[PDB]
Amino acid sequence: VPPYVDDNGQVRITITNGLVKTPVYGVPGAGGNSDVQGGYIPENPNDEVARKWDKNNLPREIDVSIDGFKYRVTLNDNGRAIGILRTGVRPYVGSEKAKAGIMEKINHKTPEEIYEALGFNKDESQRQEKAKQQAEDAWDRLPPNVRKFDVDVEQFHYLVVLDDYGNVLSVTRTGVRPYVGSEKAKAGIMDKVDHKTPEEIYEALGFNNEEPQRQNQAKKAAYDVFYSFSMNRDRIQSDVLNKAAEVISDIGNKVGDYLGDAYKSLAREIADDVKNFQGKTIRSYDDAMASLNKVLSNPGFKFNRADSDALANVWRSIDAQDMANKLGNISKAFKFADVVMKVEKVREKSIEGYETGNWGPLMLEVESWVLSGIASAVALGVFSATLGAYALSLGAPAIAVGIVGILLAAVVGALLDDKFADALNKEIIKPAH
Ligand code: NA
Repeated sequence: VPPYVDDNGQVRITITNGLVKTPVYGVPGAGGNSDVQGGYIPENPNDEVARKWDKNNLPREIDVSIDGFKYRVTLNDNGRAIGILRTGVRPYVGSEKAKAGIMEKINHKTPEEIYEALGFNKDESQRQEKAKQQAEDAWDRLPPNVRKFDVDVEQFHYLVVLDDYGNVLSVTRTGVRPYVGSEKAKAGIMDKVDHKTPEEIYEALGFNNEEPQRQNQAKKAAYDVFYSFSMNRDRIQSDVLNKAAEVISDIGNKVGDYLGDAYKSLAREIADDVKNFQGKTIRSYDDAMASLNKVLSNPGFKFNRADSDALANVWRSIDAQDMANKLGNISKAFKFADVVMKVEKVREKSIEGYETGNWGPLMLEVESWVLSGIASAVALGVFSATLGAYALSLGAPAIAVGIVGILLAAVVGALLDDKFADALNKEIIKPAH
């Protein structure tokens, strides 16, 4: 038609002129009649083709067929089988037809009694169990539920796999582009005269020169299609952005008590912006550093060497595994499950920060999450929540609490918006004069 999702349960994407197309969003259209590459991602979430895939418009009743028996299976809101209806029987084979004829016309048995008497119900439980499982798989193959993307970039293909929060689990090249012009002869010669493998031929013709860039494009395109489903944006909102916002809020109460309602106010601007983070991407390392340096270069913001390396001590005593399991309590998103590795690095780079005053390594580490394919929202979510967990365990400086309060607002706000650095300098730092 093309089909929305392929046989293999993958969603197709093609990038032409930097623009993304997918059968999920065609458009037959008008005619037309229909583009094989698919339709563009809709700009408006209440366009027909957008709304079509909203959670509330996905089928709850799935028709499946098992050994000739036809079932309609009802699924709940999470696509789990909570109901079944037997909608049709298997065809005779006997001689059952001649027998059924006698049962019907002579003995006046209703049709369903004919089936009982013929053993059609012997394996009824087993069939229903299969039917439900098959319906549950159909639900997982529905576009907003798809996590496997086949992406065509300049005619190379990449399988991109994502988790339920849009993080990239893998990207793998599955096809290369056809040979063009004099590449055909070159290739035929490399194969038959030189005995090169196809992989070595692709290398020699330059096919790998832009492999990193094309893979980034495919990661992005797959994410953008994944992000285009409201079902998916909403899960990220509940499980990631809302949670991170709540954590930033708690800190605002903790630190606000030792630092005034100017910080309470600021903490609430940050939390609000985290909550409304939407389709934004975290600011660059270079930009984030410049905003952080604006705070760190304030003369009114110096903490004692004793204060700093005691704050480092607290980090040193923190068990990374323990902290990660506590993050695990927030939502499914906080158990990749990496996730200890991200905590352990936040631990060791904060130590570096407190000991040396160099916060670069800490900010670089968050950049590297996103370069790895971790979604901006999740990076921000894990960074916030890890820093938060430290801030709430303190215990027991207790004006060094104000120091971490400034620092957290500084590193977190640096990822969101330069106005937070300004806010820190303008209204909470209080220097001379
Ligand atoms: Na292709």
